[PDB]
Amino acid sequence: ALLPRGHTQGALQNQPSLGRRYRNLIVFVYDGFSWEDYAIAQAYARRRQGRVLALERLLARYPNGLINTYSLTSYVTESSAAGNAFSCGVKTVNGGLAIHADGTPLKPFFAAAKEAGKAVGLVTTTTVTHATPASFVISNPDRNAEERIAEQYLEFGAEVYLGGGDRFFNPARRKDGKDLYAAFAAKGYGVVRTPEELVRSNATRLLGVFADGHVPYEIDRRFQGLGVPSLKEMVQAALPRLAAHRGGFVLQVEAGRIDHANHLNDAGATLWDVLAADEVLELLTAFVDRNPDTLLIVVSDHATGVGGLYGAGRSYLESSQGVDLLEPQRASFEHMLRVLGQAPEASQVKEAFRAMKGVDLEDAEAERVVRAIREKVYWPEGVRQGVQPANTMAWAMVQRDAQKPDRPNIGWSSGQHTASPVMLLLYGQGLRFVNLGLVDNTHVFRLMGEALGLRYQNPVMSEEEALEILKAR
Amino acid sequence: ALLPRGHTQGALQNQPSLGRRYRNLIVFVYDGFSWEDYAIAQAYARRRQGRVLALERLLARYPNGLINTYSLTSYVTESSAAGNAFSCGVKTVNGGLAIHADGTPLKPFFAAAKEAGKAVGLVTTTTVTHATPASFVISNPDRNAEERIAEQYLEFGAEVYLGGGDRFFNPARRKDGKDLYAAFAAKGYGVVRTPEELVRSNATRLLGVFADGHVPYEIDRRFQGLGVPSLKEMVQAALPRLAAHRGGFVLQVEAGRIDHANHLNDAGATLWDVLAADEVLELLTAFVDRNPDTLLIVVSDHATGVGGLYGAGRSYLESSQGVDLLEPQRASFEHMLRVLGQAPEASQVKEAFRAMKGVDLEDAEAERVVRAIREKVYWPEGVRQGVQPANTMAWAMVQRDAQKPDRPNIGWSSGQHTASPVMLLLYGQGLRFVNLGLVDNTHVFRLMGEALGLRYQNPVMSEEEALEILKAR
Ligand SMILES: [Mg+2]
Ligand SMILES: [Mg+2]
Ligand SMILES: [Zn+2]
Ligand SMILES: [Zn+2]
Ligand SMILES: [Zn+2]
Ligand SMILES: [Zn+2]
Repeated sequence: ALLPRGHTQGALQNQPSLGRRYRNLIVFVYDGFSWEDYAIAQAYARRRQGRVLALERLLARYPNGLINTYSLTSYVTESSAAGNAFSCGVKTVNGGLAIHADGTPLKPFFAAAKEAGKAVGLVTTTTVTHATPASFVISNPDRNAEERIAEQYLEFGAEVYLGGGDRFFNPARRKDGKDLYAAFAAKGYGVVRTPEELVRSNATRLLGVFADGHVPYEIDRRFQGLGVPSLKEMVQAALPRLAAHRGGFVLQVEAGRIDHANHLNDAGATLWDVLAADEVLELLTAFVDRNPDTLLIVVSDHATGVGGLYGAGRSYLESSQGVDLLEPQRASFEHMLRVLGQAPEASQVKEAFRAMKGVDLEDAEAERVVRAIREKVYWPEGVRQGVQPANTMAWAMVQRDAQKPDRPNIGWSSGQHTASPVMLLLYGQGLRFVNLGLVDNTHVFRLMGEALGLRYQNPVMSEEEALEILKAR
Repeated sequence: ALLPRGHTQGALQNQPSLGRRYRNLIVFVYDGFSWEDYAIAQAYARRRQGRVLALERLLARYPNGLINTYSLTSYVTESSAAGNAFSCGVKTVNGGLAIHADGTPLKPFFAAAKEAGKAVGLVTTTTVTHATPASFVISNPDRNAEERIAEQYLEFGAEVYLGGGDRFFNPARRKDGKDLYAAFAAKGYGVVRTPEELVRSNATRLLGVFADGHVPYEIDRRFQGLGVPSLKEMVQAALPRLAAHRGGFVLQVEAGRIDHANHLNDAGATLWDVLAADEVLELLTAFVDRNPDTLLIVVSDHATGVGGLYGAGRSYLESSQGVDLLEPQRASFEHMLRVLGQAPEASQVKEAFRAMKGVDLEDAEAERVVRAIREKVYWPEGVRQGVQPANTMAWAMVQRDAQKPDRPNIGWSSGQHTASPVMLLLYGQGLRFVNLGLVDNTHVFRLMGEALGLRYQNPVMSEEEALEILKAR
């Protein structure tokens, strides 16, 4: 009940300074992004697109390090506690937004920024009310109360909100039947619901909601013709609006479905959301190049999966085949499941894998998929592989040819988040002497506060205090 | 033949300088060590041992970054090409030691160091002739020809060789029946085969070989009472011998069985070899603190597995249980398989898991192990989980209680190496301004050459050339 021997030299006390001040702050969260994902996308860009990934160029030149992602009582965080660490500077229990397990509210960073006259933008491929954007602006004991969070967004009044989640705004979907779109319009927001409307809009403040739930994966947008915006298209609309504001601005961009694809154990969906993020990176760095008063932070909130390209063949000499084998993919497991519906036949499964993964399943493999979808019978199991039926789908298309991968030699530790430290990267003018090393995720809060002159403190709870509360729940 | 678009900004062209010069050099390789391994050990030290891992303290303070580990024709390397990148500064085809795929020999760095008058030590928990040490000193087209490597070690003449591999020196074990211990003794080497002999010896130069193959895992040494040295004990014998040499010294220390544990999918065995490495780290950094003419490089050669502590329980709130569930473990899967012999009964499998992993196997789980050991029937399969029967043993003790882990909630992407970039850390005097970022693993060669003023070059082979050669095999 006091600190481990050596605490004065641990990662928590590693609090490196920027040594620079800024007027604008962009925070680009790669949700669920692991170093295995990085390696696959890095290789894919070079080998299959003959290009160097923009993220590789940044990690090869600009200050970067590592964050610990553990939450207050668990060595594996989820998104609200991770976002809270960023936005509030303190460890919380998994589950609440800018709040402690006892209900103590915290003040998150973009709320502080708005109070200081910065415009605020939230842009994501998740529901716009999801944990990562929401943890930066509002407090709520239940991350999943997104119908209420949408109301909190209206009252908070950020200049730009872009993402998914029509189910939380549309009077025909909300449980209370309220037309929140109308209420945003009454406060002067331009409301947009398609890519076309988004780009055409000349409204200064924007609410854009482009899907019932999360925005589709890049792989599905790209190859299945879905009329939804890319993350890039959403940033292109937000950035000039925020930049026009006299008092400066803060923006969160979230590549929020990297996490989701990693949950499915779908390496091809992960890759395309990482590649979609890379296009955004190019946009954001070009903006910072033109705007040296602006700091860009690129950070993963935790690892998920993790989905590693693994050694294949004699002396692992065939390991790169798994990268090639991603290029034929044309849809995610999520879209496949949608296509297949609730009572697919083995023959239909087999065709879906052929058409959308480039995979020729054996009878017994397609049958496993049928059982998982129809009878909730999972293979090999459903605890370590806790996301179903997608994880059974991944195992159904496992590599069989040990001499040379016939299907991607990418495996998965789990269908859940992992405890690995993950990427933290700074892109800005004058940071050459910043040495990050391994810091705590709460240090992202300190960096944001230093950059903008918005350092303040939020209350702390000890691990033992939190465990007692959790015992009593 | 042409380089990818953006190659001038890639990680290969990130070649940061030490800006300091040294007399001695210690290279500490964590073989197969991933960021998931790191998170588990970091958590175990704090939560179960009440202390901050020395490696945590180092990453929280001294310059560290990442290395890309891919080899010349594969995005997943093995240990010989990884070592060559370090010791020779060029990419090679997996399998050869300090040699290209067409038989072109390369000059590895410790050979250059000896030519320049440095004493040389190799200390490892693998067989002393294994790829990571051997790649720093000798050339050989086949990393597996360790009987010949042992002969090459005789002419190389390193001041200290310590590790496993009696099968490669013992006249009763070598195919050619030749008594290499006698040959090393003839050259003035003290020969030691046990920890007591090692500590008692006053020989200036040392050959110490402590097991028939690899040295036992730390967990087995520690709890099964085996009479073999720890990595620390081996380093304690080597370091003062090397430090006495007037011309300075180079030393490789290898925590070489982190890799093997991750291959097994045995998280408890991985933990204890990481912790054993951590004790050595404390020893090496104290040596550097007293000898500022000495640089310490700490580096993983690639990730293996990988074995991630994953989200378990409601809101992942029970995920730290897996860390706790490691403390009752008392042996590795390798030691357990030794005990179980070739025709175990389920009841004996069930007893081994109880006594050595603290796991209560169901009847069906115990039977899967028997079938794996006796019939080479593997579950769930044997390709993604390519290390058997150990990977089946891991799956036999998978977590079953989804509300709160009853066995460690640690999962594995595979039984093989992965593509993920890994740790590179510098511990020395005067490096506060070194910003590493993501570099190629071949940069370790440039760092060693800079450190000692021994820069030279080895010939490069192109990926196209290499692929041609491999075709024609
Ligand atoms: Mg998120
Ligand atoms: Mg090794
Ligand atoms: Zn997340
Ligand atoms: Zn998640
Ligand atoms: Zn290795
Ligand atoms: Zn290995």
